[PDB]
Amino acid sequence: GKITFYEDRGFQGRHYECSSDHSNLQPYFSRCNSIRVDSGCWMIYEQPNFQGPQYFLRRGDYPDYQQWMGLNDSIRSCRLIPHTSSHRLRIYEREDYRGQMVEITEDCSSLHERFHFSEIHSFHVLEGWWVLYEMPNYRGRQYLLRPGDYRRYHEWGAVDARVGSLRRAVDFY
Repeated sequence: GKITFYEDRGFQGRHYECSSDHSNLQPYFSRCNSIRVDSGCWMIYEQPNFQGPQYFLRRGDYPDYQQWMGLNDSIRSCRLIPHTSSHRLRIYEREDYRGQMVEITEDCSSLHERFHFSEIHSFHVLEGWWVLYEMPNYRGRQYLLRPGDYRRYHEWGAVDARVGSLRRAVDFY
C-alpha cells in the first residue's frame, strides 16, 4: 500500500508519503486537504489511534476532503485495510442475529430495499473487511467492519442505528 497526504487542496504544499498504519500522523502534517492513493485500500480517521469519524479511500485522486466525504482537513491516523481471499457476511432483521437473514458476498447499494425485510439491526462478518455506510449509494457516516460479530450497532462504533449500504474493501493484485 502507498498513500500520500497533502496540506493544501489540489495536491499542493507539504506532503507525506505513507506505506503502513500510523496511529498518530500529527508529527507529519497539521492539516490534510488532498490525498492521492497509489495502492491499497485505506481507512483514515479524525483522531489518533483510529478513533473518531472514519473514511474509506481507494486508489486515485482526492483533490479535496469532500472527495472522501470528510468533515474537515483534520486527519490524525490511517489504516491500510488488510487483504483477504474472500468476503462473506450475514445481514439480520433483528439484533443478536434474530429475525430474517440473508448471506451476501457482494456490495449492496441499498440495505433497506434489496431484501425481503426492510429492518436491519445486526451483522455477522464471516470473511473479509467491509465498510458500512449510513446512507444508500455509499454515503453518510462510515464504519469499518473486520471479521467478527456485530450483534447490535454499538458493536460497530455507531451512536446511531442508521444504515444504508455495504461495500467490500478490495484492491487489485
